[PDB]
Amino acid sequence: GSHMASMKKKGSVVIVGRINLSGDTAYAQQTRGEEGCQETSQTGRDKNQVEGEVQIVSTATQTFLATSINGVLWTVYHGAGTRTIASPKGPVTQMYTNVDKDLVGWQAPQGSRSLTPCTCGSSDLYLVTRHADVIPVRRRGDSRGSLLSPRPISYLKGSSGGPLLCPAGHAVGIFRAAVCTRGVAKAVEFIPVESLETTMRA
Ligand SMILES: CC(C)(C)[C@@H]1NC(=O)O[C@@H]2CCC[C@H]2OC/C=C/C(F)(F)c2nc3ccccc3nc2O[C@@H]2C[C@@H](C(=O)N[C@]3(C(=O)NS(=O)(=O)C4(C)CC4)C[C@H]3C(F)F)N(C2)C1=O
Ligand SMILES: [Cl-]
Ligand SMILES: [Zn+2]
Repeated sequence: GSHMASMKKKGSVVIVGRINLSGDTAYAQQTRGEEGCQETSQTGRDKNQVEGEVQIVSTATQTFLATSINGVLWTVYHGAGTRTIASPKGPVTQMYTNVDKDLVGWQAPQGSRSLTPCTCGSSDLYLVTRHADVIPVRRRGDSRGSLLSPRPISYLKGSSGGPLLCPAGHAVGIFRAAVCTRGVAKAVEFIPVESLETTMRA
């Protein structure tokens, strides 16, 4: 048994900033501080205006990224779980959930801009981190890519759910996991956009 009247509810995922890719310089912007993030997580009511393709998102215990592609805000299950996302009208229930792909999605917030899925078949990719670093990544397989310049894993922590982009700025995949050998990240594993398009058309 358990005392049901006091069972708590997990809060919503909350947008706390964005990666500005609009102009000629990539940079992170914060749109909500720690206090407002916790209040907004509990209510699920986020009145802030949303802009751009890559959002910085937070729960009470984790922070990561979320990327809009074809009208869906995508992120990783290991960050969001089954949580709703805060919105101007209250919590919004997930529209996609696939733990086997480490993938979840909500309807893209009003004001967001969506990336278009890549059709160019290029293997010269670019990973966008939560610090607005644009890291060249050579595609090595359907879901893997190697860093031209390896980095300590610390530099990629908190960027799951961010995009991998082709040279034309099209979405190639969603950053999922890192290939980590003794604290150094040599390569990345991502959800291919085609897997997204299947999840959408499924
Ligand atoms: C050693 C390592 C780097 C920690 C780990 N490597 C690793 O496992 O490599 C193997 C070998 C090649 C691919 C991968 O096969 C296993 C697949 C794992 C997975 F990803 F599909 C995954 N599915 C889940 C589904 C349901 C519930 C939990 C799940 N947990 C998973 O993996 C976990 C999570 C994932 C992670 O940390 N991702 C990143 C991130 O930033 N997160 S985060 O924002 O800070 C944060 C924790 C707030 C959300 C991008 C990498 C950054 F840190 F660089 N992990 C562990 C790793 O990357
Ligand atoms: Cl996949
Ligand atoms: Zn492309």
